[PDB]
Amino acid sequence: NLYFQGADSCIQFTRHASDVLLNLNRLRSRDILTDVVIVVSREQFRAHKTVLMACSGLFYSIFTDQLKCNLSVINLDPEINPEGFCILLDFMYTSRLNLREGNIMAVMATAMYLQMEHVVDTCRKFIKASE
Ligand SMILES: Nc1ncnc(Nc2ccccc2)n1
Repeated sequence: NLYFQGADSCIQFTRHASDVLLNLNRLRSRDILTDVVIVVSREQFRAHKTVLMACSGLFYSIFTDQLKCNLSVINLDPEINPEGFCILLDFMYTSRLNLREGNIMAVMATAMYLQMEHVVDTCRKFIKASE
């Protein structure tokens, strides 16, 4: 699965980016090279800082701060919904957002807190649709 693109007809691999995420998610599943624990409502989630900061303005802020980037444990606001966070973390590693009637408000609040603008805009659009 490859194709050509641009002024220099460079070869692009269609599945490369998704294959990288698949492999990063496999690392996460096996706890390989995870370098941070996120604590949400007394539940712990192991992850890779680079993936978190690639997806979230809040994590980008934290992990580019000279002081804060040395923490191996990051606590979130205790009002954040841990399912909401799990849904968003899974999205970071898969591109798949498991949005449902019963979780959309929690997901949207969590995505606001995490500064995940495209997810927030998507939640808003689904909410507007059901008004
Ligand atoms: N997480 C994960 N799982 C499986 N394989 C890899 N990387 C890899 C292994 C062999 C050849 C090419 C890539 N990463």
